[PDB]
Amino acid sequence: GSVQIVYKPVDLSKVTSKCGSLGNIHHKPGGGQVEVKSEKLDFKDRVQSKIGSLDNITHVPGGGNKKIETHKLTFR
Amino acid sequence: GSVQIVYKPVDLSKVTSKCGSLGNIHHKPGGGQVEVKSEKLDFKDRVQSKIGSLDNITHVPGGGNKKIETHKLTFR
Amino acid sequence: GSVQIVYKPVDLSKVTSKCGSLGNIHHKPGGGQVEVKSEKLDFKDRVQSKIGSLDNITHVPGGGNKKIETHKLTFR
Amino acid sequence: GSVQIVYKPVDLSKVTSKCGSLGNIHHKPGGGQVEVKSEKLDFKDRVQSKIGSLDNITHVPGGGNKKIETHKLTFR
Amino acid sequence: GSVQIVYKPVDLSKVTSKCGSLGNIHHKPGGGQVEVKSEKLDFKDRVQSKIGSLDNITHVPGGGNKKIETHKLTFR
Amino acid sequence: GSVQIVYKPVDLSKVTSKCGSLGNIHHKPGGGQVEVKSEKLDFKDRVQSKIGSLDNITHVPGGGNKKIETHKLTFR
Repeated sequence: GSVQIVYKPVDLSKVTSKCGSLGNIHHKPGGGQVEVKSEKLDFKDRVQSKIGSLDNITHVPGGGNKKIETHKLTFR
Repeated sequence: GSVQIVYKPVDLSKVTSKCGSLGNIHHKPGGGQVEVKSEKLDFKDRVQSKIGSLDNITHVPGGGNKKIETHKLTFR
Repeated sequence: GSVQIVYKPVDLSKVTSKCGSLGNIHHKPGGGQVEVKSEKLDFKDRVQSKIGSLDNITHVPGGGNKKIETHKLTFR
Repeated sequence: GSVQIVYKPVDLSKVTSKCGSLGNIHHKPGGGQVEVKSEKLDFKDRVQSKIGSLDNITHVPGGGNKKIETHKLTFR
Repeated sequence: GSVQIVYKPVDLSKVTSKCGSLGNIHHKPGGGQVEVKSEKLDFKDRVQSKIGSLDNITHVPGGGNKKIETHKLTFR
Repeated sequence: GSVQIVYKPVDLSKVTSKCGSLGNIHHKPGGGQVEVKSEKLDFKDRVQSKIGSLDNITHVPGGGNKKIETHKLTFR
């Protein structure tokens, strides 16, 4: 029972961007209000919980190009 | 029972962008109000919960080109 | 029962960005208010909890290009 | 030319109120937004101007009974 | 030319209030935003101007009964 | 030309209030934002100007009964 596997993914990929000018980007959040109320909590596995946030984010990258990959080979 | 596998994905892909000028991007959220009320919670697996957020996001990348891949080979 | 595996992923990938000028990026959050109320908590595994945050973030990288990979080979 | 004036206003007035209980009066304004734009202004007499307000008022008097009078006698 | 004036206003007035209990009066304004823009202003007499306010008022008097009067006699 | 004036205003006025209990009065303003912009100002008489306020007031008197009067007699 011969088994011969050749896993050979080739990639030649360029992810490019050209932006002449970034500027004059304002962000002025005018306040807010949040109220939460509970009694009990029982988190048991891999929970990623947020309770009552008032976040503000200004994210201005001059690039920002993402390239995600995932290779998963399994044998049994 | 001979088994011979050739996994050979080739890629030559370019993801490009050209933006002459980014500017004059305003963002002025005028407040808000949130109220939540509960009693009990029992999260058990891989939960990704948000309860009562008042988020604001300004996301101005000069690029922003995404390229996602996923290769998954399985044998039994 | 001969088993022969060749795991050989080749990559030639460039992730590039060109931004002429970054500037004049303002961020003026105007306050806020958060209130949370609970009784008990029992976190049991890999919890990543946030309760009652008032975050502000200004994230202005001149690059910001991400490239994530993940290789996972398993044999049994 | 005899002139005889008798100005004699009599008043016996009671302004009464009885409130058994005041309570549980909530007021939760959820934000807003106002924008005004002009060039010139020339106010010349007894002006009482408001331009661009975002007021909130909670006025809970336990009494609140008003009694206004005005007497004006003139001779020439 | 005899002139005889009798200005004699009599007042017996009671302004009363009875409140059994004041309580549980909440006030939670959730933010806001105001923007005004002008060039010139020329105020000349008795002006009472407000430009761009974001007021909040909680006014809870246990009494609050007002009684205003005004007497004005003039002769020529 | 005899002139005889009798200015005799009598007042017996009581302004009363009875409040059994004041309490549990909350006030939680959740932020805000104000922006004003002008060039010139020329105020000339009795001006009472406010420009760009973000006031908050909690005014809880146990009494609060006002009684204003004004007497003005003039002769020529």
